[PDB]
Amino acid sequence: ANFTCAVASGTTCKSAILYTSPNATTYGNLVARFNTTTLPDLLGANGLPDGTLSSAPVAANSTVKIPFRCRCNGDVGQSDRLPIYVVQPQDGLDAIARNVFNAFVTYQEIAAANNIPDPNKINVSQTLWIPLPCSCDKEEGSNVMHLAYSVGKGENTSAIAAKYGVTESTLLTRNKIDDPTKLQMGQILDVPLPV
Ligand SMILES: *[C@@H]1O[C@H](CO)[C@@H](O)[C@H](O)[C@H]1NC(C)=O
Ligand SMILES: *[C@@H]1O[C@H](CO)[C@@H](O)[C@H](O)[C@H]1NC(C)=O
Repeated sequence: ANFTCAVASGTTCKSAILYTSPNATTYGNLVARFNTTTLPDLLGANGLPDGTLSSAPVAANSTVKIPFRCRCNGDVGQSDRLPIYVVQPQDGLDAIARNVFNAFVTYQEIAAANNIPDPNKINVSQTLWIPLPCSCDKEEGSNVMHLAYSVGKGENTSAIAAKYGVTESTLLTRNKIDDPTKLQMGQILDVPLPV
């Protein structure tokens, strides 16, 4: 389930997803859709200056680091009752999960988290808590920021680990990957940033 977290229940820390924006949008809109962080923190997480306007563009298909508060429940780490998603006229949990949130969650996880779904029957304008995966676990005794990462096509665990200043075996043990060569596009990795 989601990302694992083994520290005391109620533990709060800072995590992130590397978000792939389905459409052209702006930092201001992301701040709004997510509501998990303030604008200046979003800008800093993506290495942009103080004077940057909220209208700063994010191109379709490009990535944005989105920070949020993680809460651990004893088993798992989830974004802490945020972000909130309002169901649309022709939305389905699976389409929301996959087409809005990069499949960082499954429709089952969206189901369990909002208690009301036991099957997928939902109403428009209803608010859903989206439990983005996270953790506050340390990495071999050190403090890390956990980043949810969706594997790109043609990527390997070596280059992914290196890009995040992490050891490949760390990436592999943390994500219980027996065989690196089996890495799939769109597989969600828990990357423990040394930071
Ligand atoms: C960019 O995103 C649009 C959807 O908004 C999609 O139709 C197109 O395939 C994407 N292009 C690339 C280069 O991924
Ligand atoms: C991993 O990906 C990078 C970048 O495309 C490539 O240069 C590197 O050689 C790859 N390693 C393997 C094992 O494929």
